[PDB]
Amino acid sequence: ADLELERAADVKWEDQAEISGSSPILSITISEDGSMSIKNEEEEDGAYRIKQKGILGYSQIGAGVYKEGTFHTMWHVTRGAVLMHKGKRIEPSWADVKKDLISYGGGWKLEGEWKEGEEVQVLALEPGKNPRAVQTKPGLFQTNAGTIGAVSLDFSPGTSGSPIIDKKGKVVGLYGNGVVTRSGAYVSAIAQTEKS
Repeated sequence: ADLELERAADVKWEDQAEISGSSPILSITISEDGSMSIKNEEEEDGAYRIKQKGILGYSQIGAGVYKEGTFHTMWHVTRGAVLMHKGKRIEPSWADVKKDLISYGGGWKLEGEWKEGEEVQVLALEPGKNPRAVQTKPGLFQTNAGTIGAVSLDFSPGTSGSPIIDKKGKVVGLYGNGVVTRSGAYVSAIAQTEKS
């Protein structure tokens, strides 16, 4: 399929979300003169949206993180497809379908490791919404897969792959799929594997 990357935000902790719970991530484009704010309301390191080309235009299907020569996203988002940035092809290099992970241009570079009790920020890239840092306390949960980290934030469908950041600005994982845990909690998994 026709899959495009659109850079949305820096991978950094947002102080305002600590104070407030939430904070928009506003980026300024310098233009050929005027400053303006990026407004996704309207339709290389960083967070990106993954858009499919429709007849009606581009629709966001997920999100991911560029770091250390490598794009990182969810298997179920791209399902192994080649991605496009500005006419360049980026081809998948590594996947773990059971972890729901896929990297492009290299092996897994993400190195954050969430510690139980500590707060994190989801740098959420909801379709048609500006980025928002959302500060949250994830939990340890039990699943038929085993033990997962997970957060009790339910974003809109195509936010999956948004990075989850500790206070050092490390990516502790990606905003994964909805699961009902042992216990009956409906939660989103922190999708992560080890740096290779």
